[PDB]
Amino acid sequence: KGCELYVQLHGIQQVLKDCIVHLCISKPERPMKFLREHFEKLEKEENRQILARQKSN
Amino acid sequence: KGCELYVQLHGIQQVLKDCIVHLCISKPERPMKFLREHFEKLEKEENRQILARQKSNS
Repeated sequence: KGCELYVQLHGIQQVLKDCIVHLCISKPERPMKFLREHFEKLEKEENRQILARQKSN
Repeated sequence: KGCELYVQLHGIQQVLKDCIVHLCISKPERPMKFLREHFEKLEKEENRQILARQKSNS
């Protein structure tokens, strides 16, 4: 785990706990499509914070 | 607390464990885009295995 640092830098630790919880609620018939859509929302957020930092100078 | 079973039944632990490995190897700058793309490939498999069953179910 020379990747130890990347993981805390990106939250990651936390990100994957909230999937298990998201899945435990909905318990979908199709966890793989579910997680694609879940992470398609979190990719939308990821980008907002990106375009946002492309305004600070 | 019966997501213990849900997780068991869908082998969710093994799946999550592989995500964190794929990130730790590739260490992307954008890990959400990465993971959406990741589960996009895993979904396709899942839909290949679903439509395999509707064929042979009858």
